[PDB]
Amino acid sequence: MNIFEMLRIDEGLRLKIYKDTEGYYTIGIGHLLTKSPSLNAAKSELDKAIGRNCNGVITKDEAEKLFNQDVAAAVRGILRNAKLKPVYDSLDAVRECALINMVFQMGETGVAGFTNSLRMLQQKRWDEAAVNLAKSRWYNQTPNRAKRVITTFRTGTWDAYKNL
Ligand SMILES: [Cl-]
Ligand SMILES: [Cl-]
Ligand SMILES: [Cl-]
Ligand SMILES: [Cl-]
Ligand SMILES: [Rb+]
Ligand SMILES: [Rb+]
Ligand SMILES: [Rb+]
Ligand SMILES: [Rb+]
Ligand SMILES: [Rb+]
Repeated sequence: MNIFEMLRIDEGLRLKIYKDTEGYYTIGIGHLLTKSPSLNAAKSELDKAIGRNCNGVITKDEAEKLFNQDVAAAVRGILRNAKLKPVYDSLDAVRECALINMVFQMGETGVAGFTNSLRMLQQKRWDEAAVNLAKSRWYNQTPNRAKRVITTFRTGTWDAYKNL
């Protein structure tokens, strides 16, 4: 297990534009295209992302290319974010994956807003952090995925992903 396998479990793989769990047009492995309700807007974003006129459909290789970009950019962005960088650097490599997963799903600003949970994580108060993380719109709207991520933070193991 690694961050790519983890996010592939949590996000799936779809080669045609679809709506994510917030109703937003997405493709590939959790690649958000736009929050606009316009499918045409989403299609334009897609073509720009891939560099060819797609009308909504990509290949697996293209999906993986966007996914690698998105993971790389999530890590890079964490390391440029004054709230998230110290927490990331304080965490072991398994727990870092949980933080990357959250940023992938909700964006850096969103994660950086979890001030109390971030503190508990940097203090290595794992059970306290896990309790606090669940008191969130995040957890309520995607509870099973949040449970997996939270277990990863609580334990520093892949137990919530091993056989998925
Ligand atoms: Cl992009
Ligand atoms: Cl604790
Ligand atoms: Cl709490
Ligand atoms: Cl879920
Ligand atoms: Rb998804
Ligand atoms: Rb629509
Ligand atoms: Rb580290
Ligand atoms: Rb994403
Ligand atoms: Rb905050």
